[PDB]
Amino acid sequence: AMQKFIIHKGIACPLEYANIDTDQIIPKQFLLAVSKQGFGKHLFHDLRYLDDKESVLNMDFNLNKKEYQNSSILVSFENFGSGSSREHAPWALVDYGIRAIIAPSFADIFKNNALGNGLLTIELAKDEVLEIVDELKKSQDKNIEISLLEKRVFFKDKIFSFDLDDFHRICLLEGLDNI
Repeated sequence: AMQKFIIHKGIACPLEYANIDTDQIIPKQFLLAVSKQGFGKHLFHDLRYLDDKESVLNMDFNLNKKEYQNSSILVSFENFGSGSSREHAPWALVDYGIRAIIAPSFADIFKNNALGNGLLTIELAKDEVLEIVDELKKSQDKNIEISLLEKRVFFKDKIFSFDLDDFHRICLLEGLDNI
């Protein structure tokens, strides 16, 4: 299920963990083959909730903080999406409202699934990721802007460039369901 991505500006949230795996993204108890409600409530479950009924927030998890309300971009460390195929991992992220993830690298399988689901995966050099995180945390304004046309990320006055296979890119630009 694809959604168009051309230009997006929104609240970015840094998650300073490496190797965020498919179970951290969405645990196995929620991997319903068919649901009506989406999976966003289960995103980052084990990091996000202190209880077992998804009702008590872990306030040490950045996505729970007021400064990160309405996050639509994530900034994480390497090997994001580690694990075997889990189509639900991109689904939980998109259903929560995440449109793009910036990291130094992505697990190959998750990357392709995410791109298939209109979730833009932006690979930056680790130095550039480290710099983003530092500034994002420090800043009152959490907005990052991303142009998939220019293949650039705009944060404050700094500009980063990124790559993406032309086929994946044109699918995201035209919202074509063909991955």
